[PDB]
Amino acid sequence: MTNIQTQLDNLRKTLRQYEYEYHVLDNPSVPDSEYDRLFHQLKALELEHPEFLTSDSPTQRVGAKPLSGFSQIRHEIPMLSLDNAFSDAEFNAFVKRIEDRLILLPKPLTFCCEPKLDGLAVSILYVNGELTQAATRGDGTTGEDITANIRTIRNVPLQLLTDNPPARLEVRGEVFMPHAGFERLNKYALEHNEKTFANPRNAAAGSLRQLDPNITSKRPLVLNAYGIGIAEGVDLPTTHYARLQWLKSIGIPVNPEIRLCNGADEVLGFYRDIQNKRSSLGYDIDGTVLKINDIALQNELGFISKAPRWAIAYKFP
Ligand SMILES: CC(C)(C)c1nc(-c2nccs2)c2c(N)c(C#N)c(N)nc2n1
Ligand SMILES: Cc1ccc(Cn2cc(C(N)=O)ccc2=O)c(C)c1
Repeated sequence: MTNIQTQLDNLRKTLRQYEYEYHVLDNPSVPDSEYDRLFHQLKALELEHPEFLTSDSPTQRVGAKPLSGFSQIRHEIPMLSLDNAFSDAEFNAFVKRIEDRLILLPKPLTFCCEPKLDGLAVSILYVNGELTQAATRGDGTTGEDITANIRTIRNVPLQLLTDNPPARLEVRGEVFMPHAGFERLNKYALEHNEKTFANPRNAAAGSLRQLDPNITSKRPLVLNAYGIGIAEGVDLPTTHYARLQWLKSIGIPVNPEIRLCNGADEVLGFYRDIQNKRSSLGYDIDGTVLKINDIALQNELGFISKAPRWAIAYKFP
């Protein structure tokens, strides 16, 4: 044991906890200055004793060297697409079809309702709690290795906040740029005669395609986790909301507007509430993602492969 290894371990634990409070809880227990005091105290100490420097330390988010290009990553579990609706009647028909298709329909039929963020879908792998890899969705089967870019995102933890992390956990979410960040970026890019972005989605896309993680770090990007891919060495909750709550309890950012709604009429109230709140969120959304909350019912309903919307095979008993 040394005093150095101990004060580095203590600084790291304290800083990760403050990052959680600030980013995930939105309830920091200390001022921004106090966090910074300890941050650059850890950074200096690590540089004075580089033998105790760790790859997942809060000070190691940004690569010093710009990359040559992005490698391609084939997802172990493919990243699926979403069905869409454009009206109340259309949404009700989607629900009436689920009601008929289920063996046993429960009363109530609970839905996990979330805002649909207007960002870029990503996959982040944590191996024994440590961030090792991150990929763009790409075409749902193959994507690009953006690990260095994802590591710069302030609300993305380099290590899970748990003493018993899964053997492997793949977190799936949307990377996006809030309005304030988007406005500052364009004001800076205008005042420095550089490329301005038409909308926050385009700014987030361009920032994640940046080969120099030093530029991505200057881009005000945010992750909101929506799902889980690989999950080994853990018994995941049996509902979708509880899985998002579990992700949040181990340090992962999830959207705070998520709610549970029983039946289509409650689900439609949520949709109208998010539509009215839309003008005050501080980030772009283009709809609401409505999911069957019970995991066993999701497994029963399963998925539909790439198929036309104009045909159906009505099978005989
Ligand atoms: C895993 C699956 C249930 C199919 C899914 N997919 C997406 C997508 N991301 C990219 C294309 S579809 C979601 C997505 N973009 C959001 C958002 N925002 C969300 N809340 N949930 C999503 N759920
Ligand atoms: C100088 C400075 C340092 C930190 C921050 C924001 N912030 C604060 C905390 C905190 N616990 O309060 C944790 C992480 C973080 O990113 C800003 C905006 C400016």
